[PDB]
Amino acid sequence: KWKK
DNA sequence: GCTAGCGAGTCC
DNA sequence: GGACTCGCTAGC
Repeated sequence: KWKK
């Protein structure tokens, strides 16, 4: 997963 | 924690 | 293109  | 699997992202 | 990186899921 690719988020802050 | 180990071993196994999925899919978007990184370095050469 | 390939080995590698990383978040999440799964069985044990």
